[PDB]
Amino acid sequence: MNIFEMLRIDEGLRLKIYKDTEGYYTAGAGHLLTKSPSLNAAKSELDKAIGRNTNGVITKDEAEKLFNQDVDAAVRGILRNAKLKPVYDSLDAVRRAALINMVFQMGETGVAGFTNSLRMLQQKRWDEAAVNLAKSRWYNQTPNRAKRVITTFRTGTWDAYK
Ligand SMILES: [Cl-]
Ligand SMILES: [Cl-]
Repeated sequence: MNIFEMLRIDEGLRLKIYKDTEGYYTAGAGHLLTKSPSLNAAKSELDKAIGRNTNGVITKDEAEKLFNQDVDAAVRGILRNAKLKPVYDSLDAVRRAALINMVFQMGETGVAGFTNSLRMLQQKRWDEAAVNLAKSRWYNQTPNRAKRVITTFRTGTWDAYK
C-alpha cells in the first residue's frame, strides 16, 4: 500500500465533474474545482487545469495527471508549512501518509489548525491523538474516512485500508 493507493480508496476517481461531500464541483480524484455554485465556472476551471475544452469530461490519464500534481502539492505544502513540517519529519512512513491524506482533503491551513493533535502526534502519544482527532467537524462529517486515517495514525499500519 502507498499514498496513491490510499487516496485512491478515499477519493475514488471520476471522469466527469461531480459534487463532493460538501456539494462542491470536483473532478478526478478529489480535485476541487470551485466552491462556487456555477457549473460553468466549474467547467472553466476544469479546462484551464487540463489545457483543453473538456466539456466536463476527462480521460483517465488526464485524471491521473491531476492526481499526481495534487499529491506532489500536498507534500510540498507540508514541507513549507512551519507547523506541519516538524510533525511530518517526526513521523514514520505510514503515518506520514496519513498526514498527507488529511492535507489533501482539507488543505494545509485546515490541518495546521489541529494544534493539539499535531502536538500529540509529534510526541508519539498515539491513543491520545486519536481521541483528539475525533473531536472535530471532519470526523463528524466524513466518519468512515476519518476513522480510516485515525486508525492509521493510531497503529502505524495500513490495516484500515486492507
Ligand atoms: Cl490545477
Ligand atoms: Cl466518510
